[PDB]
Amino acid sequence: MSWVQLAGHTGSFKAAGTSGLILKRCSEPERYCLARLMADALRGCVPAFHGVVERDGESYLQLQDLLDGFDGPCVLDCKMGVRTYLEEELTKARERPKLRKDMYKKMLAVDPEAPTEEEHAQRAVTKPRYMQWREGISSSTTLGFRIEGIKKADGSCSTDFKTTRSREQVLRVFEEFVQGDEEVLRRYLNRLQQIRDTLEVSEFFRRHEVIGSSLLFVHDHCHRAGVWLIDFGKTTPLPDGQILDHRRPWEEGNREDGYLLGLDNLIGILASLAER
Repeated sequence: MSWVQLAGHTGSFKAAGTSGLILKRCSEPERYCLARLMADALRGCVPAFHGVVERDGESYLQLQDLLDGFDGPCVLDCKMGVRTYLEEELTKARERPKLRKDMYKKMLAVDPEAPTEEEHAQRAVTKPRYMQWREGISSSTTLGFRIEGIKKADGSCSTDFKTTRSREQVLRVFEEFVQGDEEVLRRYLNRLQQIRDTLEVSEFFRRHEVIGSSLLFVHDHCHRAGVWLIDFGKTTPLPDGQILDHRRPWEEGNREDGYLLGLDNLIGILASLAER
């Protein structure tokens, strides 16, 4: 499993010809973001982006293989933000819902009372409604991030974090993730602190709604730890000059992603975790 594969993406991910690279199905928001990020304070905080290549009539982001320097990577994909869908997707869901049966059924199996009577009748919900529900049953709403997935060095993968919500549950996931590796945790924390600092000055970050992106925590048994922001497929610029502080609550209209609330909390949780 490659890190794009681990961010739970396409089935398009592929090795490039060049060692230490990784092809991700190109998406325009992401290419744009990565390009900006390469010229941003956050350049170091995101996989190197080497541009786009064509293979098989499809465009791929040539990304640093974030896993490449790691020897048996443990990977945790942490979706950042109190909100995990664009406001534009919420708007589109109201205007023109694409009803998702699969997502309904996922809600219905998890919390049969969660779908409204109408959703029950449709056997389908909109993705944003699914995502909002996902945010509320996970830590996204309250903490501004959530664990999506873990790949362990043992090859195992889990995405079973959907109802990981409380600060402790999250802490526990991270605790299990880092497997007592204090160095990794410290590195993670240092990295996050640094990422936060970078975020807080990043021109890109202040100008973009960063939704659906993840912090990809990678470490290995050699205690290499990295964190990178990845998955900028839903990171989109704010209207000219408009900025987000990325902390204040999302209130439809303000495009606030709570990214930094998430990162604040994540840091807090990791910091709490480091002190256990």
